[PDB]
Amino acid sequence: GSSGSSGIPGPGFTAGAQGSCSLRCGAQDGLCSCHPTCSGLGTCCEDFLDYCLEILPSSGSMMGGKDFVVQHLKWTDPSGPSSG
Repeated sequence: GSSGSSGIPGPGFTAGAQGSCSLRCGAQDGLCSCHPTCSGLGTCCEDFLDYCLEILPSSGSMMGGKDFVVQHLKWTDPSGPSSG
């Protein structure tokens, strides 16, 4: 038997131009990320790969294998209207 509202507004930090992986290549940020998981998320830095283009773990090759194929199309049916 309650509803309330509640609210706790935080202040503004305001950092500015940031998000570099020069001496990182293993961190997570908001603007970007120097983590290899940034791939799954999508917060990789623009210079993350440039500076971390060889930080990822071993990338095996050949494991399974699967393919697909499909193609079909057809539709025919004339008509004949009339009037009176």
